[PDB]
Order: sequence, then structure tokens, then C-alpha cells
Amino acid sequence: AVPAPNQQPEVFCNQIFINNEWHDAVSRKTFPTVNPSTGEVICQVAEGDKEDVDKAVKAARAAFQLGSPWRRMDASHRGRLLNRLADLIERDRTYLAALETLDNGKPYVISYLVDLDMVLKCLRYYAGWADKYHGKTIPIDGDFFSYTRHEPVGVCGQIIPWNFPLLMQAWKLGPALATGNVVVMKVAEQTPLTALYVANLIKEAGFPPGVVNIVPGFGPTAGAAIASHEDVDKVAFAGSTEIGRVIQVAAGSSNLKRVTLELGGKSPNIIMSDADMDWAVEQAHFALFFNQGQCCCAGSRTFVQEDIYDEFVERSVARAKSRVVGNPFDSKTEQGPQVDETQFKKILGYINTGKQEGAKLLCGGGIAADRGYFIQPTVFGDVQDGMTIAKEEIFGPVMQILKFKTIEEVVGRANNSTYGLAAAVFTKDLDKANYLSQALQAGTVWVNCYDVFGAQSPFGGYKMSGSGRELGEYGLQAYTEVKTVTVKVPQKNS
Amino acid sequence: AVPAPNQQPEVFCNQIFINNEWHDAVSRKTFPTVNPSTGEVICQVAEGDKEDVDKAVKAARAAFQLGSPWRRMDASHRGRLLNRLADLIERDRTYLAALETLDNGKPYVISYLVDLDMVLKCLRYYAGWADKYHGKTIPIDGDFFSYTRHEPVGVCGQIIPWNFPLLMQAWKLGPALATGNVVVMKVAEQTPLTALYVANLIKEAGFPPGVVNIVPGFGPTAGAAIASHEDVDKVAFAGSTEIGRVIQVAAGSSNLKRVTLELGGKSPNIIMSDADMDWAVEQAHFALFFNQGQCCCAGSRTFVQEDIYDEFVERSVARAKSRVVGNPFDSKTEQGPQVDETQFKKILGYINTGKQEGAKLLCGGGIAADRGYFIQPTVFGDVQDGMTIAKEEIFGPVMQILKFKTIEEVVGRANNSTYGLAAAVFTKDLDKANYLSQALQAGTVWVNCYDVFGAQSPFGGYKMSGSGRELGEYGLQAYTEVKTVTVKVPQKNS
Amino acid sequence: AVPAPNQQPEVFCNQIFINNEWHDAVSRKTFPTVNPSTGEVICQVAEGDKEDVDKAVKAARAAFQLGSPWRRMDASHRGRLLNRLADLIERDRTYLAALETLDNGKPYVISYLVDLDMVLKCLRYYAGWADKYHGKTIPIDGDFFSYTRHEPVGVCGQIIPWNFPLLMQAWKLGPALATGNVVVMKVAEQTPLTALYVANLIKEAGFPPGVVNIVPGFGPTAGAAIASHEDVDKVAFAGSTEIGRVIQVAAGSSNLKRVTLELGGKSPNIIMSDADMDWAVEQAHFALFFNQGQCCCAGSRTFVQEDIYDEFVERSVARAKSRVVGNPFDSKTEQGPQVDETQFKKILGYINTGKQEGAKLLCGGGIAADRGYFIQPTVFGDVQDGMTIAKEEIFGPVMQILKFKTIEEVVGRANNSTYGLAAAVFTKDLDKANYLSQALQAGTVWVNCYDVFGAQSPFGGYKMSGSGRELGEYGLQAYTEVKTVTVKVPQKNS
Amino acid sequence: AVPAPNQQPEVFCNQIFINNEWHDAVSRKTFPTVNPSTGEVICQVAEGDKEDVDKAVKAARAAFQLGSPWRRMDASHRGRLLNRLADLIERDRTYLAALETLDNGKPYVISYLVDLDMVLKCLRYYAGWADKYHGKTIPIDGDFFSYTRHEPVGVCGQIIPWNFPLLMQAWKLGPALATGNVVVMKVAEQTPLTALYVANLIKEAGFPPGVVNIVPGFGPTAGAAIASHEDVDKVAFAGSTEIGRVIQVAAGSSNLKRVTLELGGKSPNIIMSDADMDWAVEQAHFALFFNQGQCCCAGSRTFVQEDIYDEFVERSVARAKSRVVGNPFDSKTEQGPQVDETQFKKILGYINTGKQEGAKLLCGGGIAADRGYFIQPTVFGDVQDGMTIAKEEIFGPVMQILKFKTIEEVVGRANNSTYGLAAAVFTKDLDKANYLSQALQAGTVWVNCYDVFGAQSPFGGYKMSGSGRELGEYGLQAYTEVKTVTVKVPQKNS
Ligand SMILES: Nc1ncnc2c1ncn2[C@@H]1O[C@H](COP(=O)(O)OP(=O)(O)O)[C@@H](O)[C@H]1O
Ligand SMILES: Nc1ncnc2c1ncn2[C@@H]1O[C@H](COP(=O)(O)OP(=O)(O)O)[C@@H](O)[C@H]1O
Ligand code: NA
Ligand code: NA
Ligand code: NA
Ligand code: NA
Repeated sequence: AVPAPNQQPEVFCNQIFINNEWHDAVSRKTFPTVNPSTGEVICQVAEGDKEDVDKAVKAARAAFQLGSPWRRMDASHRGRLLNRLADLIERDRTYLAALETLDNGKPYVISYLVDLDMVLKCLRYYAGWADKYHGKTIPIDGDFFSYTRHEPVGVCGQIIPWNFPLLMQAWKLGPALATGNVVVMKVAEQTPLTALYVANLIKEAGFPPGVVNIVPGFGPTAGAAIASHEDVDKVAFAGSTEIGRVIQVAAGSSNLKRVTLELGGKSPNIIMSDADMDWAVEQAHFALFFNQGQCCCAGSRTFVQEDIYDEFVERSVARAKSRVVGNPFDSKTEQGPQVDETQFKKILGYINTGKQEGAKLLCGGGIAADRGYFIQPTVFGDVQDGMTIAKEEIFGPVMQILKFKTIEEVVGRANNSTYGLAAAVFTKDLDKANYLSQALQAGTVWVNCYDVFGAQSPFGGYKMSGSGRELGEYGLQAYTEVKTVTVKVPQKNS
Repeated sequence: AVPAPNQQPEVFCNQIFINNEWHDAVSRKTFPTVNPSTGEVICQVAEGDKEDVDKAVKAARAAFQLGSPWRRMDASHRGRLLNRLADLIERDRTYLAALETLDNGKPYVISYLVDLDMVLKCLRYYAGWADKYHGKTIPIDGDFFSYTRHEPVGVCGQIIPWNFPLLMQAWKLGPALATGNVVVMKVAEQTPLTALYVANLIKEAGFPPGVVNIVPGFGPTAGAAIASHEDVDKVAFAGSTEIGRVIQVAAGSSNLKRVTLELGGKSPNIIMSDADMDWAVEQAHFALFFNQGQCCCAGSRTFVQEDIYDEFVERSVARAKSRVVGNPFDSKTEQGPQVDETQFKKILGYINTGKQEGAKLLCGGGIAADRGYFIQPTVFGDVQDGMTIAKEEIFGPVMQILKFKTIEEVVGRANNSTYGLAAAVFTKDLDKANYLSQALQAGTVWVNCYDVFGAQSPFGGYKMSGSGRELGEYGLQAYTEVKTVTVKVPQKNS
Repeated sequence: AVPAPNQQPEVFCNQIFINNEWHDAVSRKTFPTVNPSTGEVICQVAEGDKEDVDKAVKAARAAFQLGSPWRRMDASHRGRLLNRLADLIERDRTYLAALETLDNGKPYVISYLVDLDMVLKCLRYYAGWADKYHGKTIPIDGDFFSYTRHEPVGVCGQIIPWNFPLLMQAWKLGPALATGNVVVMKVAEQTPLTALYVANLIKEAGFPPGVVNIVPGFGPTAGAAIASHEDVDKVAFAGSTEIGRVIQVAAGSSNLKRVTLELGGKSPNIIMSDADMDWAVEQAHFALFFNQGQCCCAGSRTFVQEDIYDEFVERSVARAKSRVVGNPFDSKTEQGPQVDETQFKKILGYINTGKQEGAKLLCGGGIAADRGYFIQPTVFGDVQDGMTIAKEEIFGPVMQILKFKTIEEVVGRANNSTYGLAAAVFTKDLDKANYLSQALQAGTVWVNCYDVFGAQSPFGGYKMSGSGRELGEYGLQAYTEVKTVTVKVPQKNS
Repeated sequence: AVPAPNQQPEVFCNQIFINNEWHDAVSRKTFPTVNPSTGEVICQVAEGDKEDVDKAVKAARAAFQLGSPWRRMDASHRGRLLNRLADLIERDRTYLAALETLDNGKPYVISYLVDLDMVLKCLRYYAGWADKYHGKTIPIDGDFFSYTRHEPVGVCGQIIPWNFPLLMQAWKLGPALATGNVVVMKVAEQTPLTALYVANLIKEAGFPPGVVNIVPGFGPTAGAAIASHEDVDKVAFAGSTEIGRVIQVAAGSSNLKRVTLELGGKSPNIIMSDADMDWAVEQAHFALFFNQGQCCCAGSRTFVQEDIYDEFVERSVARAKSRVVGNPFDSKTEQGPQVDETQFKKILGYINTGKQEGAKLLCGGGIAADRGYFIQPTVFGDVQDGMTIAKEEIFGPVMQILKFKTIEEVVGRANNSTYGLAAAVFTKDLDKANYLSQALQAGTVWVNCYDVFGAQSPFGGYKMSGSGRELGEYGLQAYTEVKTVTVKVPQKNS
């Protein structure tokens, strides 16, 4: 079951979080955060800029000083702290799920059973890594003892997007805190609220002051301030390929801070003629329409073998036509609103371009409600690789179906992209699955499934979909600085 | 192509190898080694017993002393020595393959292209591990620096069988020497010669005296002296399950030396009705008949789905009938003799049991030549799980074909065995492959192949097929002793 | 602060635990467990034997069947369950610490602050391993995809001693349950009660029935029935070297089950002349007298460099004379009774032995109280290597002080033992530390400290102190069975 | 023993190496490479620019195509090819060592015994890694089989400096080729010759055409063309911190290619009062003067405790005065010329700033010969933290000796730098070694030694000394792209 939501949850946190305290922006400015189901302002949030980020970095640097409580703390105790935080998130699960829906738009049942579940699982996974990420002892030549310490990278800037506000926070904080780093986090202007409440929980869980600092605000102000900061050791950025470029340039123009990026995708979902038809249809629908189409790794290029194309397309249309768009607090709602007006307008722009460039509009294609940012589930057929809707990330409920003949052809077409975040293969055949999974140029390849995330398995892009990995053991590599200690000994023996 | 063999290679090495020198046994007794193709004596070999083993162990212990050339040698240099040994074995490849064939009976072409190749690949793989098996630095609670050293286990007793004389030597020496151990090796009385010649090469490569010592002799004498020795730190045994028991009791009854065992099997090879028929028949032939049927992981229970049974059986009988038995130096020969008279008679015993118990004799079933230990390729059909030939390891050219209906049926019947060394699955279906590889209780599961060994991938038994793993990184564990060092420090920081 | 103890805690659990239920022995037999502070019977406990062990093994086998709740359970959820068990143990901490003291004799302040603390830390550490012990994907030669699965070893027999009842239970359950095994545990007849209570918490935590089964009873009966069982896949034993031999023999003579052993020690604690004297005296006292001397890694050979010998002895003797023996429920008490009458007598025998062979009695040497099993802290000076009290594990409050001159000498003397569990070095010198830590043949070497255990750092013996390691990542190896799956693929590419 | 050098070694390779063939630049332009001992031109070398870079990248890309010989080659065979290359460099060691000296300036004895030895060790180290860098099998939640593939990152741009021409090439090629990548290398204009000859050996070794491509030319042209190239997946740059910035900006401005950097340093060498005086003085001299002072991790800030300061400086001055500068082909020469006239002039410039700002010139200070770029071993005493010679990397034979009082003081001073490449500590004290190696913010900390490089131990910068690590297992991380494959399975079991 799912507990009944409070459909108008009280907001408690709306300021800058530095040193476990709440601060107005130095400018005293605030910006509104909007409910995308109604288009109405939820509340004002402090508008952090460069000066606020400066305060935050100083607090973070102080917390990181040798001999500080956070630096001296046992690695196992960092685990306990992460597990305490997860316990508190779970305590406030019903509230956070409802707030998540209020600010973002996603169905409450999904906030509750999916987003909040994944958040708990991620934080508890990483709690487990805290005292387990060993350095090495190394059999170097000569009369020496040589070993590596895995140290924290230090002051980590973390700039996150609005599509999974709580989950992306957890994906960042989990590996960073498990490895003893300190954080300055810039949350998305569209969805700052849940992350700020979680900051209260960080304080309650007992993290020392300055270990996690949150600065809500805009990208070119607060975000750029972090990426170009002289005393941020590392930046992790999740967002558009376009702003990823800005981040890497900022890093290089400033202090040569370490950089990881999780960017867009145009992920191919490949349906072989021997696929389980009903399963493949349902999963392709999910792969595209999940979270209002607002997923980095959305199955936005649906390649279907010619022999099953017609039936696949028929079945896909029926499912898109029966997908329930409405109030995200109604249990029956499958699809909420898009996150804001800019997104709403951009997706509608893409549907227009799709119609214009000769893609066959099979269903939807319009606005779904007269208030809030609701869009009809849209399916385009006979899509061609050169079409704008086949190339550009739409980030909306707009499905592309493309026809192919051969396994060799579809590999070339799938790989023909500057993106490489994810892909999938639907087939009953062992050799087809292995052929395709090895040939596909993508960070994750799903076989007879889609959007299967696990805290244990790494995720991240090939090509311009980003670099570095999040989740799994791999997710600790960007948060570790490696020191070699080589010691002269009287006589080295095996 | 394969170089022409010397069909009567000269024997240079036939004594006990200790401190890089050749010794008569202390009793001065010798035993004959026989050419299995003719039944004739090749030469006499020193008959090592307890006294000779005692000498060998003292030499190994001295070589292992803290501050010795072997203990002080750079880990990378152990790699250099292993690679040098591989180069010398390559230099003498034509000679060694022909000697292997003389003493063991396997086809010279197989000795050359298979055994010798796998030996080189194994030594060269482990050469690469020598300086790469790191200890750990560990984030323990409190003000401490904690780390582990991976030290050699020490003096390693290695008792090996006759079925792959050179490969079994390499499988044992590669990981032992990569990790800085010293060795007292007991070779099989049936096949002592190639391993003794390799000892000459170990000396030539530059290994310090005492690092590898070799005692040819019998099992209850030299073998048991090693297993029961008060100064041997570790024993690795490969052989029968019966002697495995003897070895583990000897270790328990002596100094609690560490034990690993590679023992027999009765490995199931499962052919689903969707398998590629031509491929499955050829691979099932190989799986069973490879090396005169003298393979620990022989596919000696061939389970075939009922819809393909008659055709599979027909094809299998034709393949067995075409199999050329003859002089192992003749390039046309596919099957040499069995290793000795004891094995010869045991295998004929098993065939007579097969017939008497109601299995269907479809081809072979008798002696194949009037000289040497040759047995016709023998196929039994309509084999039942309760039959002797379905349960006991035959270790000869005797194939069992069993009929089944369902996947759940075959899983349980395959698993209903006290052995679990290997298994194989032939199918085109992804889900059947995955279901079976998970469900099968065996150390290696091959999918659409058989007898695929890589130096990179571990190999070893479940259940009574033994314990521990050889090959890959895993092959190093049994040869490492772990030391934790925990050091008080002024102030631990992350 | 330590919560006031219930000095007469109620006993709730005194039966055989199988399938989450409490059972009498088939025989209906019960055995008294005694309070060592008073020599009085606490209560009677069900006396399990072969037939009860047979039921417990059948239940574990059932819980391990493919498709069972325990086998299908997400690894992450095994972590949640271990975490929940740690929470319940912490909830009942005050009760469990008092019950431990009642049955074992150790001071309540130590049960509470040390034993219980270490139990919680072990379980929480292994909770974190549950979903992180990865197998490997392997770049084998040829057109294959090769990988390994790390599967559970299966039905694990675990036989534990009486010196750290709750801790030894946790050391065994932690890694077995994290890796998905099932357990039949035989607890010590001297100290059954606390482990049985924890069984109640295993049920309360939500572990499926048959995952943990506990059989109280005696060694030659219940313990030997586990070791010889034909369906137990792995046995883990902690206790005497003497019984260790029996276990390895029983394993070899039965089904060749996998064995690990945690046995005795006679661990050298080396004090160099440049050591911090006050520290080294206090730590040498703790190293020996901790837990009534009943510790496998007790520093039972204290080697002191000659220039500081006289002062070190003077100070050690004053320290032993000041050690408070009495009621373990009194907060003033440093030392409680020995565990039982047998150990009491064995220690008195060793004390008389030291006097007979000429070691200098500096203090203690007698019975400390009328009731229970209390022995005076005893220090022997001028101990020589050849003496029985210098060679054999005493397991009581009996300290040996040996004098040495050189670092090279002391290495040789420290290593001249068939034991090799632990060692320590006290020195301010970098090179002396590194020289000694390298040269000492011991599973753990402490430097300027003693008895510093971390859940993160492995622990186990060299030589006749045992084999295999407990704690850390290494603790998982003995609980994992490795399966290679090697799959033919159309065309292997890097 | 060292073979007599050819002091005018012949030049065979001076063109652009693409597809295992030699090419003139598209422009037909050449640049002189100069002998720094004489100031005379050795020969002309093809001047590569963007058009030649483009030809090379297309070559690398083709060689990387799925199904090409290099992609399909067994990982173990990649290892064999690396070992073959090492064998060829060893065969040609005398020639290559003389060529290195001729083009670079370093003493022939050093080229031969140090650089060449290190090149061989690096390549043979990485040969061993080729088939051992496993991906993982991951116990993800749900009915899934999840695993990682460690794939090559792809086309690798490698831009290397002039100070260790052959070694830097090896450091780059070793890990890149072990993991199946393809390379476009830009060698330093000052030292192109040796790396070009090694390209001949790469062809001879049997590496498929296009796997390694080498473009000599200038930085703003050929190097920038590599960094900005839209089909280069990864760039690795070694050189100045200034140009490191340019690289990172170029990567984010183009295709968001993966970046690792090895930049400058101003490494502190800390001499505690309890240090071994003779050894510390010799090591501090080596630490600064190695390779004409042309070492990224040079001990260019020598901190000396005040109690030993006077003696230490006195001895350091005597040692620098006795250092032999001259013809690098003469066996008596310890120091050759600096690499070129720019470096020559820059160093004299720093010597002038040292005099101007009031540092105590103790010896040297000027040119050491009328021909070639020879500079006197120069020592400054009483150096202060604010001085230019204490802050900026000089990259010449100019030693800075600074005085300190306390361990706490020197930590702060050592860490007060935007560099963090290496540091060293000289002390006999265990606690001081541990305290310092932990507190020092440097990629490598040497204790009682300096410039101890091992192929096994990673090396790289903290802060603006760069990012990522080379050597050891860590050196493979930047050359790997991680793919997750997650497969729906019928029913997941442990
Ligand atoms: N110039 C910038 N520098 C740093 N961060 C930015 C910049 N612009 C936007 N951001 C931030 O990056 C995150 C990802 O959003 P963004 O890439 O702008 O996606 P979109 O523009 O499609 O909404 C957000 O938190 C946003 O505030
Ligand atoms: N023959 C045996 N087989 C199996 N377990 C035994 C045997 N004898 C004793 N045990 C058990 O092993 C554990 C350790 O005991 P042991 O090594 O005998 O120490 P002690 O005799 O000094 O108490 C206890 O649980 C004990 O009951
Ligand atoms: Na919003
Ligand atoms: Na023979
Ligand atoms: Na008791
Ligand atoms: Na030059």
C-alpha cells in the first residue's frame, strides 16, 4: 500500500544551508518555486549567488581541516551517520514523497515507491562502503615498503538537476560522504525544496557543521561560482550536454579541479523480431514515458525489426492512448505535468518540428490540460535518423519509432550519435544479446529490460553523455585522492 | 604447421631434483616408466621415498629463509624468471611434445599444439601476476595505521597426476612461483619424464637452488611423505577423490598444513532441443573423448532432449566410429593408448559393467590393438542415472548418452551427483542459458562450448570434486599467507 | 557510563534452535551450565547430539534450496537483516552483557563496553559487505565471454569456544550471512546462554527459518556430528589446536567439506630498549591478562631487551599485584574467575610446572578466592625458551618475561614456535618497527599496541595457530564458492 | 658494465609515423632538433600540424573499429606484443641510450642504466596487466544478472614533454596498449628522435597499423590539434601547469574528451633533526639535481630543522661543488647541459631573481661552459617562503635550503603551495614518519629516500600538479571505459 499523501505539504526549509544553520542570501533576494500541476507559486527560496557560495566553500574547507571532527571520525562511524540519515528519510518518507510531487510534478505513488525507495537504497548502499574502500600495499622493486592511502578529494562541488531531485541528491552525497569528503551542493531552481528539507535531516543525523552545505539559486550565478571557485577541489555536474561544456571550461580556466559529468542521451532501444512482443511493448513504453519523459537515459530511439514493426506500432499506440495524464496526487495518474513552462514550450516545439519534418504523428501531439504543464503522450512513427526528433534529446512524452532490417544495420544506426548514455536489446537469442551488448557504445546496456538501476551497478555516459561513473564501487573513484607512500626499509623480503 | 617429431626422443633427466642438482634415491632403487603405445620400458627413474622427500623439504626451507636470494628477489624479477622459463620451454617445444607423447600416449600433434601451448600461456600469465597481487591499507577504527602484507605460504607440497603431465606442472608452478613460494613436487610414476626435463630448464632459467625440488616416486611413499611432512606449509593435490581423502587426513594428522584438492568428476553435458546440432555433436564428442577420455572434467553424462535424441545419437555414433585410434606419432591419429595397464583393465571393466547393466552398446566396446593400451571409442545409449557407468568416473573413451524431457528435470538429474567439477549447456536461448548456468552445481559451466580453459579463468570443484581454485587471480589465494600489521599513530585522519 | 547490571538476569532461551523454533533434544537430555564466580548451576540446557544436528542440517539444507526465500532475497536485503539484528542486540545490550558475565565470568564493564561493542561493530561491518563482494568478468582467449559468480558455499557448520561467546558468534554469523550461507552452529557447553538468546533476536530480525540453527551440547557429540556430516559443505572451528586436528581429519574422512581453523597461540610481545616504558608496561599487562588470560592471541612471551629488563619487571610485578580480582559484577573488578573447574585446574598445573622447571615466581602463583574459580595474577621472570611455560598455551593469568639482547636474536626466538597467531613490537624506531613487522611469522603484528581488533582488518594464524582469516574482506573468501561461466560468443572484441 | 657509446649515433627516423609507415608533413616543413651539449643541429624532423594530426586520428580510429585485428586480438596477445617491444628496446639499448643523451643532454651512463632500465621495467610491467584488469559481476536487486565490461576508452591523444623522452613515452604507451586503446602521440620538439625510433620497433614488434601513431611538431599546432580534436576520446598531457589549463579548456570546448594531467611541482624535502645526516645530504642532492634538475617532482624546497641546518648546508655546498658538469658521453660527467636555450635562459633568470631578493648564494650561480647549455650546480641558503625561487618551479640545478623549527610549522609551510606532486621526509622516528606522510598534501611521499619510482606504484599530482595517476594498477583507470550490462533473468538466486 501507499500512505495517503498530504496534498498541500507545509514547507519548513527555504534558505541557504551553511554550517548546519539557515541563512538568507547575502543579497536578501528570493526566487519563487512553482507547482507545475497548477502553475502557482509554492513559496520563496533564498537566491544564492557567488558570495553565498564563498561562505559555503569556507565552511566546507574548515570542516575538512586535518584534526577536525569530520577528518578524525572513524570510517565506520561515517557509515553509521549515513545509515542514521537514511533512517530519518524513511521516517519522513510520506512527507518527502508528497513534497517531491508538489515541487517536481511526478505522481505521488512514484515519489513514494520509486524515488524514495531508491534514495534509501543508495544511502544505505554507500553507508556500507565507508570503511571498505582499501588502498594497496605494493611489491615495488628494491628495499622499500610502498603503499597507497585512499584520501578524500576534499571540497566537492555538486550541481544537480530537477528531474529526480531527491535521488540525484542521494547519488551525490552517498559516495562523497562515505569517502569523507565535504560538499557544496547547488540544487535546481525548479525543485530546491526536498533537498533543503533533507539538509535538516543531515543536521539531525549528526553530521559535523560544514560537511554538507546547500546553496539554492540559479546556474549562471551560484552554479558557475562553484565551478570556477579557487578552493573547490572537485566538481560533479549533472544536467545538459550544453552546460557540461561550461563546467569543464570553468574547471580548466580556474584551479584545474577534478571533473565528472552526467549529461544527456538519445538512447536506442532495439527490438529484435524474436522479442517477447507484449513485454517489449510495455518496456519500450516505460523506457520512453517514465518520469514524464524526463530521464537522461530515456529510450527515445525505438528501433523495431521490420517483420514485427506494424504490430509493435499498433500496440505501442494503444498503450500511449491509454496512459493516464492528470493530477499527480490521484493514485490513477501515470503521468504528471512537465517541470516548468520553459520545458513545456520546448517539448511542444519538438512535436511541431516532428510533424514538419515528415514523421508520422500516430497519437497525442498536443496540450493535455488547460492549467499546469500537461502534455499528451505522443508517438511518432516512421522516424528517420536525420530527423531532429531522432537526434535531439526532447525530455518529454514524445516517442520515436524507427524501422530496421538487420542486426548489422541497427548497430551502426544506434551508435551513430554523439550521445552514449544507455541502450537496450529485446531478444530471446543468446548470441544476439551478446553481439549487441558488446557492440553498443553506451554506459549501460539493458537486455530484455529498461531503466533498471541498482545502487550496486555503475551508471554514466560514453561520448558526450558525460564521463566518470556513479553508483557501485566505481562511484567512489571520483571522490578519492590517491597518495603513494614509499618508505626505505633495511631489507625487503617477500 | 607441426614440426616433425623425434619418435624416440632421448631421455636426459631421470633422477631426483634437489638444490638444482640430480640425485639418486637414498635407497638407490629405481622404477621403470613405460611407453603406453607398446608396453615397453622407456628407462629407469629414481624411486624417491620419505628420505628423499626429507632432503627436498630441507632444501626448500633453506631457500625460503628470510634474507635468501629467493626471498629478497624483486617481485618483478620472479616474473622475469617465469617468462625466461617459458622461453626455454618454447625453445624445446618440439622435443618436449614428443617426450610427453612417448611417456603419456597422447597424440604428438595435440602435445605440440595444445599441451605445450597451454603450458606457455599459463607460465606467461602468472609471470604477469608476480608483482601485482597487492595487500590492502585498511581504515580501522581509532588512532591506527592498519595494513596487510601478502606473504608466500612457504614450502608447498605439490602432488600431480599423469593425465596432463606438463600442463599440471605449469598449473602448479605458475602461481606458486609468482607469489614467492618454494616447491617440493611429486610427479606421477606413469609420467615422470617431461617434468624432470623441465627441472633442467628451471635451473637454466636462473631460479635459486631449492626453489623447485622434484621427487619422482610412488604415491603411498613419496606422496604421503609430503602430505604428512611436519615442515611442509601447504599441499596441493590433484588426482582421485579417494586419495584426496587420504591427503586431507594426512594434513590434519600432521601439522595442519593448508590443503587444496582438484579431484574427479562426472560432468554433465546438456543438449537442449534448440541447440545447433552439428556443433553440439562435435563438441559432445570432444567433451568426452579428449585426451583418451582422461580428463577430470570429461563430459561423461551427455543429457540429450528427447525430440533430438535419435538424431544426436546417430550422429554421435558415426563420429565415434570415424575416430582414428593408432600410433600417437602418426599425424592422422586422434586417439592414443590409455596411460597404463591398470587404466586399460579398469576401463574394459567399466564397459563390461555397462553391457551387463542394460545400457545400449552402440559402437566400440573392445580392445583396439594387440599391442599397447588401445581401446575402441565406445558409446552407450539409453543410459539411466542409477547405472554404474552413469555414476562412476571411467576416465576412458566411453561416452554415456541419457535422454531427458524438461529443463527442471535435467537440472536435478545433472545436480544429483556427489561430483561437481564442470558442466555444459548447449542452447540458442538466452533465458535457458542463464537459468541453467545459475542452477548447475559446478565449478565451471560452459555455454555452447566445452573444455575451454583460460589461464585467466579459475577452475575447480564443487562438492567432492575438490576445493580451492586454480588459474586466474583466484589461483593465487592458496599460495598467499595474509599478515595484518596494526600500528599505533599519533592521530588518524581520513 | 555503564548502565547498572541485573546481577541475576533471567534465562529465556535454553533449548535447541531449529527453523526459528525452540526444541528439546530428541533424547530429552539437559546439561547444567555453571556460574564460574560462584560454582553454582545457573540452569539446565538442552543437550544436542547427532540426531539434533541431523535435524538442524536438514533445516539449513531446506533453507538453502534454489528458489527459497533466503536464496532469492536481494543481497542488499541480507544487509538490512544483519543491520536489524545489530539493532536488536543493541536494544538488549545491558541484558546481554550481564548474561555474558553470569555464564562466562568476565567483568560486566568489559562485557558491556568491549564484547557487546565489538559484536555490534562486526555485524554492522558485514551488513555492508552483503551486496559488494563482486565476481569478475574475464578477458579469456578466443571468442568467449567468461565471468565468475560468487555463490554461497552452502551449509556451514560453525563450532565456537567459550572465551568470547557473543563475539565469536558474531565473527562467524557476520560473514556467513552476508554472503548468503546457512548455518548450523555448535556453541560452547561452558557458555551456551547468550548465543541462544541471540537466536531469539535472529527470529525477531526476520531471518527465514533454517538460515541459522543453534545446537547446544558437547564436542565429541554435537561438534563431532557437524564435522563428520555428509551434507555440511564447510566447517569453521575455533578452539584448541588439539581439536583443530580432529576437525580436519573428520572433514577429510567424510565429504571433503571446506575447513577453516582459529586455534591457539603463544604470541611474543617484544619490548625494545627504546620503547615508551610506561606505555609498554601497561600494554604488556593488558596483552597477557585481558579476559582472565583467556585470549587466543594473549601476549604470553614478553621479551624485554636487557638494558630495560630490570625496570620493566619491577613495574610489571607492581602492576600485576595491583590487579583487582573479585565479583565481575563489581565495577572495581579487573579480573573475574576462570571459565570452569577444568581450566582452573589446568592453570594451577601450569603454575606448578613453571615453579618445577625453575622460572622465577615474582607474584601470585595461587588460588585467589574460596568460591568460584579465581586465580592470582602470576608473573614468571627469567623464563627460558626451553621451558614448558614458554612453549605451551596456558590460557590463564600467567605472564612469562624473557630477556634478550639483539633484534636479530629476538626474531629467531619469537619465531621458534609451532604457533603464529599474533606478535607485537614496542619501539620508537621506524626501521626496527619495519624490520620486525616483516620478520615475525604471525597473522597479526601490532606495533606500539596490542589486542587492537578491527572488523575491517583480518585476523588468523600462521603455522599451527590455524588457517584462513576472519574479519575484513578476507573473512568472506571461506564463505564463497566460485563458479566460472564461459560462454561462446559470435566474435570477441576488447 | 656499460657498453661504450657511439657519441654520434646515426638517425634513421625523423618523419611522422602513421599506419606503420613514415610520412613527411602535409606542408613538407621540417624543424631542427638541436644537440644541447654543442648547440648544433642534429637533423631536421617533419613539422606536424593539424592536417597530419587529422590523418593520424583517422588511422587510430580505423584500427579501433569493431572487428579489426587490434580489437579482436586476445588480451594476452596484447601482453605478448608489449613484451616483444621491450625485448627490441633491450636489443637496441646501447643505441637508444646514446640517442637519448645526444638529443636530450643527460649523461649516457644514466640514459643507459636508469632511463632505459625504467622503460623496459614499465613495458614489461604493463604487458602483465593486459589480461588481468577484470570487470565485475554485481549482485544487483531484482531478477537480473548485472556485470561490467572494462572496454578501452578509444583513441588516445598523448602529449609528452622532453625531460625523460623514452620513459614518458613508455609511461603513456604501457597502460594505453595493455588495455587495447589506440594512440596518437605528440612528442616534444626538443626531443623527438628516440620516440620515433621506438615507433620502428612497434612496427617490428607486430602491432597492427594505426594502433600507435606519432606526430612530431610544435605544441600550439600539433598538440592543440590533438586536444581540440572532435574524434579523440581521451587526452593525457604531461608538461607545464600553464599548458595543462589550455588542454582542459580545449577538451571542454570540443567533445568533452576525458582528461588526465601531469604538471609541475615545488616538492618539499623535509629533513628532521634525527635524520641520518650523510644519507640525508646525498639524497637531498639527488632529490634536486637529478636529470639536470629537469624533474617534475624535484626536491626544490629543502626544509632543514634548525639544529642541523648549519652542518647540513655546509655538507650540501661541498657536495654541489664536487658535482661534475661536462660532456654527457664522458663517464665522469654527473650533469649534462639543460635541454635547450629557452630553459637555459629561464634558469639564469631565476638565479638572478634569487640574488636580487636576498637569498644567500652559496655556490654556482652562472654558466659552466662557453658552449652548450651548461649551468653550474647552484645552491641558495636562507631561502624564505615568499621568495620567487621558493614558489616557482625552476627546472634547473638550483637548490633552495630553508630553515624550520617545529614539525607543525613545517607541515603548514610544505602544504602552503598550489603544487602537490611529491614530498619527502627524512627521520628515524616512527611517529614522525607516520605523522608527516599523513599530513603532507602530495601525490607521493618518500620516507628516508627520494625519486623512488616503481612501475607498481602510482604517481601523480594533488592540487595544480595535475590529476589522475600513472603507473601501478591505477594507471589503467584513465584508459578504461566502463560498460554496465544488466540482463533480465527468469529468477535471481544467490
Ligand atoms: N552556467 C552554469 N554553470 C553552472 N551550473 C549551471 C549553469 N547553468 C545552469 N546550471 C545548473 O546546472 C544544473 C543542470 O541544469 P541545466 O544543465 O541548466 O539544464 P536545463 O537548462 O536543460 O534545465 C541546474 O542545477 C542548473 O541550475
Ligand atoms: N571432538 C570434537 N569435535 C568437534 N567439536 C569439539 C570436539 N571437542 C570439543 N569440541 C568443541 O569445540 C569448541 C572448542 O573447544 P576445545 O578446542 O575443546 O577447547 P577446550 O577443550 O579447552 O574447552 C567447543 O564448542 C567444544 O565443545
Ligand atoms: Na517547482
Ligand atoms: Na609412462
Ligand atoms: Na558457564
Ligand atoms: Na634536442
